[PDB]
Amino acid sequence: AALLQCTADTLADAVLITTAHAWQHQGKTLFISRKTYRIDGSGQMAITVDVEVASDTPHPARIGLNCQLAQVAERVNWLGLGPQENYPDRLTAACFDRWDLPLSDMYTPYVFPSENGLRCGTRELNYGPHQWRGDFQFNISRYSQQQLMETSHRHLLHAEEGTWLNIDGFHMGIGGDDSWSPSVSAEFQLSAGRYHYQLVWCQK
Amino acid sequence: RRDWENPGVTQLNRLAAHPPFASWRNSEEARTDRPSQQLRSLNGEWRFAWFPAPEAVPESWLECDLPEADTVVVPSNWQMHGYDAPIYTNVTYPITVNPPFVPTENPTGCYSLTFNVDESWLQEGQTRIIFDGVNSAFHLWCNGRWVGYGQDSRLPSEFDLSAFLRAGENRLAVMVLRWSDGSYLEDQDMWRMSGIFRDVSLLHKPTTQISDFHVATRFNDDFSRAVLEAEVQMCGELRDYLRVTVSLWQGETQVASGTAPFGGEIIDERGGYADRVTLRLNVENPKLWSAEIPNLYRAVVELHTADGTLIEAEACDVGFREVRIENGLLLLNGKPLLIRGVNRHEHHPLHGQVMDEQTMVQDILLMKQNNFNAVRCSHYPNHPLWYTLCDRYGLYVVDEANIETHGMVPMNRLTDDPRWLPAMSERVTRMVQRDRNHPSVIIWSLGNESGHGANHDALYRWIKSVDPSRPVQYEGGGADTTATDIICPMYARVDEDQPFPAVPKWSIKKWLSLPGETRPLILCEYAHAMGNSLGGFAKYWQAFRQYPRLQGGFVWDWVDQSLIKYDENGNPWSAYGGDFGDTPNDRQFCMNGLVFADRTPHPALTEAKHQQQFFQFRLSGQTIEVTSEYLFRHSDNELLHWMVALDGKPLASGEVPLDVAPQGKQLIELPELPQPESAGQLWLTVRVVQPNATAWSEAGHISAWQQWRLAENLSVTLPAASHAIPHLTTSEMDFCIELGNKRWQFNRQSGFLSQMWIGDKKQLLTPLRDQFTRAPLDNDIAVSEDPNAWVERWKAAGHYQAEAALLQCTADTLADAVLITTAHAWQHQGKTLFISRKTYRIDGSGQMAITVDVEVASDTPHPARIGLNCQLAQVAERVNWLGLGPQENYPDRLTAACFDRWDLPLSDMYTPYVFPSENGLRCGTRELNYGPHQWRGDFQFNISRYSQQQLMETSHRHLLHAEEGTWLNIDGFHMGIGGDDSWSPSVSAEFQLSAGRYHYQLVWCQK
Ligand SMILES: [Mg+2]
Ligand SMILES: [Mg+2]
Ligand SMILES: [Mg+2]
Ligand SMILES: [Mg+2]
Ligand code: NA
Ligand code: NA
Ligand code: NA
Ligand code: NA
Ligand code: NA
Repeated sequence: AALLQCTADTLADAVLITTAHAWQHQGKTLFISRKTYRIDGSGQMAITVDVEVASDTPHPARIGLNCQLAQVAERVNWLGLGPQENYPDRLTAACFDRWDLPLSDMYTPYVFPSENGLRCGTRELNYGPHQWRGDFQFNISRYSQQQLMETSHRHLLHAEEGTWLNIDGFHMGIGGDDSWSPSVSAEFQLSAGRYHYQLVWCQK
Repeated sequence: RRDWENPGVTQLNRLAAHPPFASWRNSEEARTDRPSQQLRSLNGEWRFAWFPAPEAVPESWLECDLPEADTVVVPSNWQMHGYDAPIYTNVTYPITVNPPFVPTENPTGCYSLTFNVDESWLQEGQTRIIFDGVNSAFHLWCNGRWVGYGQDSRLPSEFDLSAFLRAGENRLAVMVLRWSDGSYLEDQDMWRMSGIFRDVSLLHKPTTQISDFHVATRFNDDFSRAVLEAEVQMCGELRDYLRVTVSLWQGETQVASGTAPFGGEIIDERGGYADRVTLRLNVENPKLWSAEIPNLYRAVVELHTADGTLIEAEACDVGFREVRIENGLLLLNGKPLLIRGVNRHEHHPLHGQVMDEQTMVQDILLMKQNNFNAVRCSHYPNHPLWYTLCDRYGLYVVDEANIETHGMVPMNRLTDDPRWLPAMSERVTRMVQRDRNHPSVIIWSLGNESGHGANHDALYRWIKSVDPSRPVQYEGGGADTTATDIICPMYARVDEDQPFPAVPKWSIKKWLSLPGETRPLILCEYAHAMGNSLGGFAKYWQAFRQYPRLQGGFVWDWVDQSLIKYDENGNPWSAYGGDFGDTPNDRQFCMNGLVFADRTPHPALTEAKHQQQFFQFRLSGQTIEVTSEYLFRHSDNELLHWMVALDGKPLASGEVPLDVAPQGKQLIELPELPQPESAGQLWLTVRVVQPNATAWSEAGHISAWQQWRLAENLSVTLPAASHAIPHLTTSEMDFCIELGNKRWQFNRQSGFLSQMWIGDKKQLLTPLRDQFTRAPLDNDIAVSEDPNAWVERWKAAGHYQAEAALLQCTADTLADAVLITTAHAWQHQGKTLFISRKTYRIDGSGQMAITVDVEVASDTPHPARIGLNCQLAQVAERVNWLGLGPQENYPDRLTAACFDRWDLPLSDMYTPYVFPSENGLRCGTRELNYGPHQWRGDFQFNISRYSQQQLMETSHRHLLHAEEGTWLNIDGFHMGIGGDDSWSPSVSAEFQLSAGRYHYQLVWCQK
C-alpha cells in the first residue's frame, strides 16, 4: 500500500480523517482505496470505503479490512446469516437471525487450511467490548490469513496472540463445480470495478 | 342471397388459383421478365360512391355512373379517403360476435370503371379480370350483367369476362362489402379497413393455354447435382401436335431445355393426366439459392406447336435450394439455419394497407442492412411483388394463410367446426397454389391465433401432401400441436416459464427438452418492440447461439401501424387507436415496430442489428478471433477495422482484410500497443466494413462491431490543491457557498440545492432533487387490450405522489472546502419508501462532489430509477459525453452501444416515441457536458426539453411542448425496460433495482 493522501479535519461534533492508498505491483496500480473515518462525540467511528479495482487485474478474492484485535473473548454474537459458515454462492441454507456461538465454532477445521468461517449478510457483530454495524461479511478467529495460507495441515496451526478479524464489504464466491479449473460463476466474481461499503465501530 | 352471411359461399364463378401469369407471346420477354402486352393494369382513376348498407345501393348504378360519385385512385382503402373511419381493435372483433351474421349497417363501397377493350382481345381467347385484393367480399358486374362473387381479402379473385365484354368501351361495377362472414377469419391485430386495395388487371390468355405449372428442385447428397422438375397443365383443346418446352437460364446462358408432348404417366386404374406433362432437366453444379447468396435461374415454360409456332409463354425465377427438417434441425441446403427474422404487416401511414414497390424495397433494404435474413407474412398472403423481391434480394419467408379468429371464445370455436372447414380450406389451398414456386418461401403457416382445431390438422396434412418441399408451422393451441413441424411459440421467455393452463409458454431452453420432444424451435413472435423496448434482446441471441435446436425467431414487429392525421392548421401528426372516433379500440397497441411508420428507425433497431451480426469475435491478448456465422459464403466483401482509444482519445487504428470461410475462423494479430500518454481505460473497438456496394447496401456499410476494455492505468496522482477556499454563509433560511465567480445556495427548509450562479447568471429553474420514478414506458403500463403491471404497482405504493421530508441539513467547514449534509425521507401514507443521505463537498477548485446513499424499503416495489433531477436554466445546442452511445440505451438494451466520446445536437437526445414516455437515456457515462456544465462519475442520464411529468401526462408526441430550459435526469441506477411481452411484467430480475441500498457519486463543475 502506497499512501496517496492522509488528512484530518475538525468538525462541529467530530474529527474526520481522510485517506487514499494505491496498491501496486511492479509499477502497476492494482487497487485504490479511499476512506473517511468520522469519530463523533458519541465515541462511534464511521468508516466509509470506496475502492477502485483495475479492470485488467484478475478479480480480487475480497474487498475488505482486517486487523488483529488484542482481545480474545469467549463468544461471538452477530445479527446476520448463520449459524454455520456461509459464502456468497453457498448461503441459501443459512438463516438471518441473532446468533451466538463460542469463538472456536467460528473456525472451520478443514484438514487442508484455508480461508474459512465466513458469515455473510451481517448487519451487526459483537466481540468482547466491540460492536461493528453495517452490511458485511466477516470471519474471526485465532489464525491469520497468512498462517492459514502457509500451513498444510490443520494440526499444525497455532493460535496467534489475540483475534484476527476479517470484515468484508465484498467476498468472491468459493465455486466447486469442479476443483481443478476456475469454477466460480461470473455473478460471484468481484468485477464491478468500483465498490462501496461502510462500517460503524463502537465500544458498548 | 346474402352470400356475405354464409360461410358455405366463399365465391361464385371464380377461376382456379395459380401462380403468377403474364401470357407472354414472345419468349424472350418471358426470359427477362419484361412487361407483357397481354397483362394490362386497370389501376388509376375509378368512380366511387359510399353507402351505409348494400340495401342502400341504387339499381341504376349497375348500368350507369352515379352522378354523386367521386373520382378516386384505385388501389386504395376507402378509409384513407375519409369515407368512413378505420378501426383499431386488437382481439375483440369489430362487429358483434354472431357468426356468420354481420351488422345490417354494413359500409358498402361501390366502385366502377369505364375502360376500353380492343377487338383483338375478343376475337380470340380468354379475357379475365384479376382483383389482387378486395376487403372483405364483393360482387362484380360487367356491362350491367352480374359476373360473380368473392371472399378472402388477401388473395387474388379472378373472373372470366370473355362473354361479357364488347369492343370499345365497357363498364365494370364492383360492390364491396366491409363486413362479411369472411371477416370472422380476419381478426388480425391491425387497423380494420376495406376496399379494392391491391392491383386490378386484365389478362388475355389463348383458348389453349398453360393453366398451371409447378417447379421443383431435388438434389444429390452434396448438392453438386440437381434435377429441376416442371409439371405443366393446360386447358383448351388437346392435340397431338401440341408441345411444352421448359428452358432454364442462368443469366443470359441457357443451362438446359427439354420438350414434350402432353400426356402424363399412368396414375391409377383409369390412366393418367392427358392434359399434363412433366419435364425433367438435369443441372450440374447448380448455383444454390440462400438469403446469403440469392442465386437465381429463370424457367421459361412455352406452350407451342410442333411446327414451332409459340402459343404462349409463362415463367418464373427459380432458386435451387432444399428445405428439410432432420434430426431436430431446420436445414437449408443441408446446413442449419439461424433465423434472424421479423414479422411485417403491410402498412403505410398515408395509404393504409395499399403497398407499393418503393416501400417494399425500402423495407427489404433496411431489413438486410440491419442483419435480418427472414420475414414472416403476419398474418396473411402478401402482395405478389413481395415474394419476387424476397427471391431476388434474398430473404427467407414464412407464407401465412389469411385465417385469424382470435376474438372467438374459446379461440378454436370456428377452427374445430367442420362447417368452417371449406372456408378455411380455400385460405390455405389458394395460397399454396399461388406461391409454391417462390424460392424465398421456405415454410408455410396455417394462420395465426385461431386456437387448435381439427380443421388445422386436416389442412396441415393437405399441404404436407401437395408440397413436401417445405415444413408447415402453426402456433395456435400451445405452439407444439400435431399441426406444426416446428415449435413456434409467441413470447416464450428464455429462462422463465409462464405456465398458463392448457397453453403454457415454457422457457425456450426447457421446451426443447420436454419428454419426447424433438422438433426445432423458432419463435413466431418474440421481443415485443412496442415503444421503448427490446430490453433482454441479447438474452435470446445468446441462447439461440448456444442451443442447436433454438433456431431463432421473428421479432414482433417491423413497423409501427400509426396513421397520419392533420391538425386544425393542416400539420401532420401520428395517430393510433381511437384517434378516428373508433370505439371500442385498442389505443397504442397498434404500434409495436422497430421502425416508425415512415421508416425512420427506433433506437431498438440498432440493438437488433448488433445481436443479429454474422461474425462473432473473441480477444486473447493481442489476438482477435473472428468466426463467421455464414453457412454458404466466404467474407468476400469485408475488411476488419480496429481502433484503440484512451478515454475516447484515439491512440491507434488499423485495417486487416477478412477471409473467413463460412463457419470458419480467422486470427488477426494486433500490432504492438506502445504505452498510452496518461491514465485511464484503453478500449478496443472493431468494425466489419463492406468496401463494395451490393444490391442491398452502399460501399462502406458497417455490418458488425464489438468492443473490449484493454489495459487500464488507474489515476494515482493528486490534484494541485486550490489556489483558494470557498466561503460559507449561514442564515436561518439558507447555507450559501461562494468561490470566485460561483455561488451555491442550499435551502434549509427543503434541504436541496435550490440555486446556482456563474457570474450573475442563475443556473437553475428547479432545484436539484432526488427522483425515483419515470414517465412509464408502454411495457411499464402493460396493456394489450394487470395490477401486477409495474405502473400499477408504483402508483399503488405512492411512488409518484411521494413527498420528501427533511431529516437533516447541516454545514461544516473543512480545511479546503465546505461540506453540506442532508437526509430526507420519502413517505406515503405513513410509509417510508426511500431515504436519501447525501454530502455535497465544494472545494477550492470549484468542484461540487455529491455523494448519495439511498435506502429502499424492501417491501415497496423496486423503483424505476435512483437519481437526481433538475431543470437547468440554459438551453444549449450540443450534448457531449463520454459513455455508451451514440443512440439511446438502457440497462437491458445497451449491447449495441459503444463506449466512446459522442457529441450530438440536443434534439437527438430525445426519442420521439408516438406514445411519449421516459426516453433518451444513455448508460455507462463517465463524463457529460452541456453548456457550461460538466458532470463526472459513473451514471446514466437523459437530457431534453421535456420533463418526466409532462411526458407521463401526454398521450401523443405532437402535443409535447418544450419547457423553459433543459431537464436533466442523472441516475446512479435505472431499471431495465423489459419487452419479452408488453402486457405483463417483463423486466428480468437482474435488471430490477432490488438491492435495498444504493450508492452513487457525482462531480459537478464548470467547463
Ligand atoms: Mg359467404
Ligand atoms: Mg410489343
Ligand atoms: Mg360501344
Ligand atoms: Mg391476434
Ligand atoms: Na493452507
Ligand atoms: Na441455435
Ligand atoms: Na399490436
Ligand atoms: Na474479405
Ligand atoms: Na405518456
